[PDB]
Amino acid sequence: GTMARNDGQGKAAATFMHISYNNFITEVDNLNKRMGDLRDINGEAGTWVRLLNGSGSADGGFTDHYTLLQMGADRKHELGSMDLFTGVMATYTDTDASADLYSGKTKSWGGGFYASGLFRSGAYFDVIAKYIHNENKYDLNFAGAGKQNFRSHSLYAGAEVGYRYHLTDTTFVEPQAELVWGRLQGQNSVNPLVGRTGVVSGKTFSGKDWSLTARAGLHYEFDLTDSRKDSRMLYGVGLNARFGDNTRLGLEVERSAFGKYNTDDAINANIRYSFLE
Repeated sequence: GTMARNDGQGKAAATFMHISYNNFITEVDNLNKRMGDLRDINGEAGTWVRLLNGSGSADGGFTDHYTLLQMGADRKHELGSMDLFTGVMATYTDTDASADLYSGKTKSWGGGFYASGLFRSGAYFDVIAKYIHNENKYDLNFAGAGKQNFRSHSLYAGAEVGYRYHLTDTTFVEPQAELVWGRLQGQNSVNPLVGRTGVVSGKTFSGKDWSLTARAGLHYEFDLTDSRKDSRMLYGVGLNARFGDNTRLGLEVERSAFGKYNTDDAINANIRYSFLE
């Protein structure tokens, strides 16, 4: 009757929202994860592919897993002591999520543009704007709600800056700060905001025509459903490899602790081909 339906309605609105916010959070990236190392590339154009597979968990019995496949193309402009990459990208995501109240799958596509600036000083920025469309198909385990299909979408803007400080010829530390903001609308209009501050340190090995950089990162991250507060420490290890002049590979694994929502495991990989005209 009315009381059960109102309770149901409340649970459905909370669920729609959790899933919508989850779809946004899942897309939050950073320069190294998407693009790998962009320093000192001898090539005026590039193509890249990035894959991410990972799992998160939170309260309410929440657990999810996602796969992200992204590809992009850019041009490099050398302008004084700045290398500027301007590019475009397409994205796809498949996510499986469940909690005490629901179980289901979201399939998404999106795309956007980015500009990444790498300075001879060691400074860098990365700015991105993208669109993400989500198709959600979920069982609601409550109020005879059954199977529910609904769509959401969002606008995403991100700005990250950072600065590489060499300690020696082959080691560095790189503090970083990022802020991501969005407008999320689904069948709610909320404006999430996620921020991160952190440090990566690195050790580079090399031979005559290859290099391999081992990386360790530790970051503070906070996230707001509406610009409902959560925060966590992220811990990552990675490598970035160069083979000759044209091919790079990046790999990063990550986990978080202390969040209400955590990343329990995630492996990110990307390959970049860079080429002279």
